[PDB]
Amino acid sequence: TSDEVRKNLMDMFRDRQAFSEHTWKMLLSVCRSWAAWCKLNNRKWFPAEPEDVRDYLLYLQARGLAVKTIQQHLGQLNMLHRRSGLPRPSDSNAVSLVMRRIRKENVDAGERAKQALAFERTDFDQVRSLMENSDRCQDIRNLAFLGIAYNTLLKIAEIARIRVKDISRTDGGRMLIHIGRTKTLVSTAGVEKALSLGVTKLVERWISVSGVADDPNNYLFCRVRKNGVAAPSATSQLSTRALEGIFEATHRLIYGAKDDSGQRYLAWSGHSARVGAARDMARAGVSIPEIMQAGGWTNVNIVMNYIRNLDSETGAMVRLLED
Amino acid sequence: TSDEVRKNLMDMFRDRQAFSEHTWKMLLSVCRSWAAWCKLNNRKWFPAEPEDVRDYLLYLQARGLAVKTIQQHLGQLNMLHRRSGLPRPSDSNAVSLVMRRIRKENVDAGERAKQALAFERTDFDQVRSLMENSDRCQDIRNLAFLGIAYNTLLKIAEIARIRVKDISRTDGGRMLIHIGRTKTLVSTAGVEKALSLGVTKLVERWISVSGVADDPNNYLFCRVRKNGVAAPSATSQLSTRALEGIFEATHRLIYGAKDDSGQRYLAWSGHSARVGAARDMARAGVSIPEIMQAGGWTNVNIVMNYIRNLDSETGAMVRLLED
Amino acid sequence: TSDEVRKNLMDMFRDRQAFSEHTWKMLLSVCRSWAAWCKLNNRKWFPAEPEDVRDYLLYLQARGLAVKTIQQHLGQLNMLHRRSGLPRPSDSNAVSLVMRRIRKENVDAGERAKQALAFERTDFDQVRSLMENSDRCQDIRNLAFLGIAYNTLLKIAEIARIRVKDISRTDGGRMLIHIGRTKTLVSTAGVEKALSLGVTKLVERWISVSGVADDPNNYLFCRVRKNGVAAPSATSQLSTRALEGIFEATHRLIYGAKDDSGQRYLAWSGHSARVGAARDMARAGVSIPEIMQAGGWTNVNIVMNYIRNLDSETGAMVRLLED
Amino acid sequence: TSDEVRKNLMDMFRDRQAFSEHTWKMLLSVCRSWAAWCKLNNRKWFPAEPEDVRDYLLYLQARGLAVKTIQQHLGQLNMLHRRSGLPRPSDSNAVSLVMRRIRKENVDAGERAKQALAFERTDFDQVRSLMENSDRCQDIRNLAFLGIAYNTLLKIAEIARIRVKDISRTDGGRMLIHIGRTKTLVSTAGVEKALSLGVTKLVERWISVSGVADDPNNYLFCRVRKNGVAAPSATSQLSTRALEGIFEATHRLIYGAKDDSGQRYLAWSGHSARVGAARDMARAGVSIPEIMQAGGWTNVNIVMNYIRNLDSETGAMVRLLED
DNA sequence: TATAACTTCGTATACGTATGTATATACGAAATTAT
DNA sequence: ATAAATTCGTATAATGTTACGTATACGAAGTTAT
DNA sequence: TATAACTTCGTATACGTATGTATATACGAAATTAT
DNA sequence: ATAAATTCGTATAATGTTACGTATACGAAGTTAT
Repeated sequence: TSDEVRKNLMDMFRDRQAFSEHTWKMLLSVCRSWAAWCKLNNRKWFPAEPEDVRDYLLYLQARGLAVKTIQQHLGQLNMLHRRSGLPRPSDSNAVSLVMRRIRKENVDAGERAKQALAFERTDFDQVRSLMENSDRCQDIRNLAFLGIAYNTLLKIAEIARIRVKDISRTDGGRMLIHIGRTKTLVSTAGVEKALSLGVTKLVERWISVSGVADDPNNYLFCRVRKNGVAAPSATSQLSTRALEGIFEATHRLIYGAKDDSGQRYLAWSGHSARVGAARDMARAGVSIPEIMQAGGWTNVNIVMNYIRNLDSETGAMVRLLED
Repeated sequence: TSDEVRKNLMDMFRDRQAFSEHTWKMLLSVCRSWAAWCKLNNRKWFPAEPEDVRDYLLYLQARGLAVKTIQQHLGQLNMLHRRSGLPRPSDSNAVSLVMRRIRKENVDAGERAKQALAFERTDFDQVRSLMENSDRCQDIRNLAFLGIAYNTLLKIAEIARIRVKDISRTDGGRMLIHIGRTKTLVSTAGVEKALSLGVTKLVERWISVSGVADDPNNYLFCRVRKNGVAAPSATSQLSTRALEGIFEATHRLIYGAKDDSGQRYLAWSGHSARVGAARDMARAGVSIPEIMQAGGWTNVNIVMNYIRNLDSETGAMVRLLED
Repeated sequence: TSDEVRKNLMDMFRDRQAFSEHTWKMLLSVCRSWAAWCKLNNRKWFPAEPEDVRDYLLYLQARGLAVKTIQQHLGQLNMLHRRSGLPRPSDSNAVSLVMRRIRKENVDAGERAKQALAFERTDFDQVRSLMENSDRCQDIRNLAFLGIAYNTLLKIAEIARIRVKDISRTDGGRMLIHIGRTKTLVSTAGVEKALSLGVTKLVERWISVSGVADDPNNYLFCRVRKNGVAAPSATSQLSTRALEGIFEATHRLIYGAKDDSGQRYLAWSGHSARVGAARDMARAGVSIPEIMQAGGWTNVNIVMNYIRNLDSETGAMVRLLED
Repeated sequence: TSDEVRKNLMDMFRDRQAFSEHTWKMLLSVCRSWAAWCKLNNRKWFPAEPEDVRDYLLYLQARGLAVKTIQQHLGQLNMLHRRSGLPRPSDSNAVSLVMRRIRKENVDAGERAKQALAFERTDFDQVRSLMENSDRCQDIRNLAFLGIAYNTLLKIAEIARIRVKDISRTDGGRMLIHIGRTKTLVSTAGVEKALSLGVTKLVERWISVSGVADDPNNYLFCRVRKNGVAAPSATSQLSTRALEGIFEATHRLIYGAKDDSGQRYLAWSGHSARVGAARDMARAGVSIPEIMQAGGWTNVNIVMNYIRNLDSETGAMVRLLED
């Protein structure tokens, strides 16, 4: 089958476009860490031996990696073999048993997921006070971005692809914006998040000083060098990383600067506006389903993960007990 | 396996009544196109070669075929091979991966599934207000049909199968159409579709002027020739092509001829009342479960898909941000 | 494996108590009809050949047997072989294809399930007028039975096992009765259907004239010969058939006597009081779940099969259309 | 397969952390009883013989063991053989049929599963009204525990795992216990159990007098010696046997010693608050979905089972029959 | 000083879930380009 | 002979669950800071 | 008498379900027992 | 040199679907009682 595996790998690469470029990066990252460990421990890297993958998994656990990550590592290895025509490591009792041991142990050892910091109206209003009067182009853009986000529950990559033309005007002195949001045959070509009155005036103060209006193709948000001059572009969009940074920086301008321990989730992030908006919607009392829509959600659970600790979403028992 | 395949193909044909006429229609159709491509490239048409099927699916993609239809061509190919004892083409990395790729590329290219132009309440009320005055048998039938289609959400093939004996009455006086043919197979007696008093009146008027009640085995709907003379029958039933034609004509009767764009769903089709009734219920509250019941749905995707466009925006976060 | 099948059959008979006696009767009935057909057509009866079972199935269809029955026949045959260590007929493509053909055909040929006649308050009140003054012991018992049934949605076999002691008195001048209803670890030891004021007086007029009170063990309902003398017994209960007959007879005393065509479901039956009571509950507007309980129901569907044509359970579309 | 089994058994023991301590506890327990019976009858204990296992299960039945426990003995036997590569006893008609039989015979004999004596609101309010006045640390802990048990419906093992760091507050001031260990495995962060203001006050008072907050890694609940001195710890946690003891003592403190009937659930056990809270919600409306959420249920059987006894009768058909 | 309050234990029995992968966000960090 | 059922055969409607663990129930013996 | 109103057809594409068995009721009919 | 990003690697949270049919969409040719 040495020729069959050869063909299979030729098949995978031939139709690599069958998977996202980022998806491949993930697989490459695993194969990199796995192969390396093998070289350091003297173990055939491909195909992988059950006992080998068992030792490797037990290794990742020590590295302190969460279960979700260890599973992903195994997963990539599994598919790599399945699509290679070879036996998958997860098909061996050794690996199956070790994965169960790790998941159980780690869970009992107190393994908490990763919560995200919330960016609510109280934070958006405090900021809306600090960087609302600044004449700095950077500040004018950051606020606009912080507006669209919170007000549209939009994802980062989504706000990054937004173009000037993608934004229309209607329903009064307010604004309109329609993006993609979804994509696999079944989806909603597009929706139409509409900025409020007190957000459109922030997005206009940005387009006027940025000049993104000099070409409907130009993305709404662009670059802004140290000189304070924007760089409107209809060919390149702001990296999601950059947008994420706008969150961390804003949070820095207010609550100091992160913390020593790399404990992971100290400042605001790409979805700090989504979690926040949802909670704010739940606070004012809004049907969960209604909150589902606002943020293109379809997994009540996830939405219930941001507003659970929300003191209204307390539960029946509490209402029963409290008369 | 070389003659066992012949027998398998023979057993499938013997009990061919096990599959719908449409399945066979598509089967032989796909085989025609696939065999045609094979001929133009001097290749074996059966059994198919995974590499060859890959070239074929990519050929369909090139022809501009939709993703859902490319999958159909693959689906029939898989069936003919599975129901024949041979390995399915999809059992190959080449085919399996190229199908995922084509799906991506196309989707990312903007492609998306289409749905029948909606036929909501306003439409029904408008068409009714225009044809309820006609005494023509054709007009009396088309109006009762559309009323049944909207009210019952039934598909055109089910509506065309309704026999006089199936119709019944209630304690309130409203008709009750019994649908004898459910696809969630077991023994669900069938749904007893109830009509509104106003809609029952429409059907009642048609039955009269049509005299289909001459035989309780007659099909509720029949053809009406030029001289406005009904042609009831208990054997043959109005072709679904005729029912789709009513939807198309009732649309042209109000909006005129459709552009020569060639596009699909430029007018009402056999599913218009379905997608239209679902939205009307959703937009007017109506719990999702009841909606499922109404349209006879056992899932959730489709019902949602037909809506997602109405009460998207308006108020929500905006109203919250303002005051 | 001739010895393995021998052992297996010895296993099945050894632990025959693993199945209900009636369940076995069913299996015997199938094996009887199957073997007979084989003898008449010259075909090995056990083990069964795919083509053989195919011909047999195709035969039952001609006999005019519904799909549910034909499936049962196959089912018994399947298990017989599975538990015999032999291959099941349903495991062959021939039989699998034929079953699909039959189910599809019959369904398209207009195969309606079997509906039961309803015994509602209007029927119970009309009867309560006819046989309420009669001094005949038979009449006094029949009415009492017709009372418990309608008022308790109880099953027949359940009303048959009822004993005098199983009936207590409380909640005023009313009566109380607790039976089994369920039984497989998870269940409700028992419930407690309570007769109304205008039903308890009917059950007492029976116990006083029957004398079932001369032993708490004695079943509530007993025999009543032509002489008009009851036969209280704590060892033997009234056959379900007898109770069913009380339904048919009552229906006879009023709407003539059945009909020529053995069309199956002309008079009332063992559950004519359940279907009726439910509908009556739905009429007065009662939460489906509430109706579920009353009749130990847990399958909303079934309950929705009795009250569907109930003109209140019309649907959303109707409410929408009717303003 | 003769040494492969040894390795399999070796791999299971190596990664024994893959299974719960209770699974292993039951495993070795069942093996003790099974091996004991084998010894008394001069038979091989492993691998087990289907005929021998049959004699064993029937032996348990004879001993009067419950159906659920007989199934446990079969369950462990099956695991030890499957996880060892050998065929499971249940893969035999003898065992499979005898288990169905025993289930029937026992059930039909009247046997039924039992459930913990309920601990509803009235009970909690009563116990509270009696211990809320005590200053003893033991009394202050037991009252906070019962309050947490009722309010949160949490099991005793989860309640015993709660660490101080897990407790948090809300916008209203009510505590929020984070449960870090869910069995519907993926990454459900966990449930954030919210307490009522009144119940939070109870916990707050205990934390104080216990000084467990001395270490946020300390277990919310610890032991309290004779001198009323708390003994916090971040390593060892209050034994579940101790928590069950609180339920038993709080019951004896109100109803005195339980009869020497030997029966189970003669007093409140670790599941009392669970079954008790479920009914309290059901009896007070509360949609089933919310109930599931409260008790952390993902199904429907158990929740229902805990109720079915309340609003059974009363009114319903009776009220309808009367007037 | 015997003792309250558990902890550990073993057999009996009730309670419960049932997916793995492709894709996007996190985010500290190295690379890049224009002030 | 026949009312009133009971027992039978079998079509057909309504009900109900398997597999593999994991956690609680509880009397009894062993532990420990008082 | 050409023609409204379909029917039949074939390729293109959207819509949809996913269980089988053990047990109880049906019910016409033969068997049974006491008036 | 450095603000402002972009590109990279990879831990980790959130999203989403396969298999096998079955039915509709619609322009075009053939059918038939007027």
